[PDB]
Amino acid sequence: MAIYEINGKKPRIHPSAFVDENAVVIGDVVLEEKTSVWPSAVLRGDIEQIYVGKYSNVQDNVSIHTSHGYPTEIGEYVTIGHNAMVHGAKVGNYVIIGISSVILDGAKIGDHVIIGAGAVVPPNKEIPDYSLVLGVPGKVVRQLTEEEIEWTKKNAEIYVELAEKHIKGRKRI
Amino acid sequence: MAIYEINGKKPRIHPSAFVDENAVVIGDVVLEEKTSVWPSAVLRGDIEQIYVGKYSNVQDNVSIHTSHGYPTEIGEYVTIGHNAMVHGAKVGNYVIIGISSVILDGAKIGDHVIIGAGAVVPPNKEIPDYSLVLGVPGKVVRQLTEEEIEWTKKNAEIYVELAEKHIKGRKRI
Amino acid sequence: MAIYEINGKKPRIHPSAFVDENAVVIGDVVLEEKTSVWPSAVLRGDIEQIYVGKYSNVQDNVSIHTSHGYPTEIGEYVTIGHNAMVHGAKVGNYVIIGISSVILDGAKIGDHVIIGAGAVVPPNKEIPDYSLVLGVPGKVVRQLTEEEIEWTKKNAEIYVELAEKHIKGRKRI
Ligand SMILES: [Ca+2]
Ligand SMILES: [Zn+2]
Ligand SMILES: [Zn+2]
Ligand SMILES: [Zn+2]
Repeated sequence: MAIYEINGKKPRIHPSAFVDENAVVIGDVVLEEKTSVWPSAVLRGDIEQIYVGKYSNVQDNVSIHTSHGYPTEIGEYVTIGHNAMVHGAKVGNYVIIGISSVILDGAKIGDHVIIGAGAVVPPNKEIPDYSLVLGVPGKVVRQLTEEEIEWTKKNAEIYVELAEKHIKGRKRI
Repeated sequence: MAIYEINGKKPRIHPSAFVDENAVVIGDVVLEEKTSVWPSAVLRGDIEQIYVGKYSNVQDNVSIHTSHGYPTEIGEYVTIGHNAMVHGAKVGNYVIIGISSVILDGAKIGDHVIIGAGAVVPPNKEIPDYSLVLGVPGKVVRQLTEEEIEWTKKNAEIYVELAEKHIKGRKRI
Repeated sequence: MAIYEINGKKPRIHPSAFVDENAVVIGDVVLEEKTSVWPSAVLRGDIEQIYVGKYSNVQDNVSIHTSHGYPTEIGEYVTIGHNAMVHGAKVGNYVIIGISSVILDGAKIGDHVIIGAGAVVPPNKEIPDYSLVLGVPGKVVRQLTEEEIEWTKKNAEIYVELAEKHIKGRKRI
């Protein structure tokens, strides 16, 4: 992909990870196995680290950043929806970050959680496992259903396949 | 522009269409006559197709995508505002997709419609012709005025001219 | 960076300004001293001018544009948050444009002002100095505190340092 290293920090990207050449990864950024960074996404690891767990995907026009003392940590089987923005937050496993939504500094998102599209999780907000978050400021509206809890993973699995699909069949023309 | 083809699918772009080299078009994507894809926009046609009708424009940092069974179809004289995101939705003719707004899967937008900036049209939401949509979840608040109905087209026409302006006078330095 | 000139108009960029090669600057755009345009940001100066004052930063996946008669003017010590969008608005000094927020045409933002993340300042909206704006449509909710008024500047100063950090230690790999 389009990768840079800043000063001492250099990105650590597992070989099976997919990173679109139109995406931008800078500095201290960790990308685990079968992860994916899509077209025009930006992972700027120029102060605290940006860690992305396995089977996790960062969609298009998404931006990920941090603040002094607030690094961004993403768990496994996590989806970061198109045009979303995560700034110095901690996200657990099996989580869907809605499209064009915003997760702010100090935020702690639990596992098996869905954040609604366009939602804004306030700074230092703690979201319990199995929660559906909506609104601005975003808030827990109810617990996930079995079908949504199943989706919290399938969506990530779908992207693992997509990533592989681009690694092998993508071709510039 | 920055165009890729994935597996069997290759983008079909009318000669008069404008596609910024900083934009990204992937796979099964159709771009009709005098259409325009602007800087940093992303049209990822890696599962269902992304179809864009005539005199339609996809502005900067915009992302367009789909889901299995939910392809994205854009009509004519349609504006997709800066930083907006359209995912597997059907949009009619003469429509203004507001800036940083979101249109979700299964959504059916009628003709001569304006979607407010930052608005979020829920999944499978059907928006009647001549409607002004606002909020999150977005909802019809009132019918378009004659002046807005005139704007639903002029805005697209303005971009057709802009596109031509870049095709002829744009120059990298 | 990735800079283009359109027709007669060519970007005027102070030597100390930082412009990521993944960012896009087009046409009539002015970037003052120690300013910064970050990864994937877009400053399209293809109708009215886009002016950016000193110590100001335009973060990732941000889009800045204008409309006929409505040029975009950004003051000094101004932060334009990740994924935000400014369209033909006038912004004063010491202002924080929240993440994924939207500032529309005709808007007049005063000095020492903070716009909440995901907020949408309506067209022609005038925001008084020292205000905290929230919601959609965005509105003044209360006046800034001394700590926030101090932050209105520190945040910009932090980026001036960051910019310098990339200019000297950034390296593609
Ligand atoms: Ca972008
Ligand atoms: Zn930041
Ligand atoms: Zn998607
Ligand atoms: Zn525009």
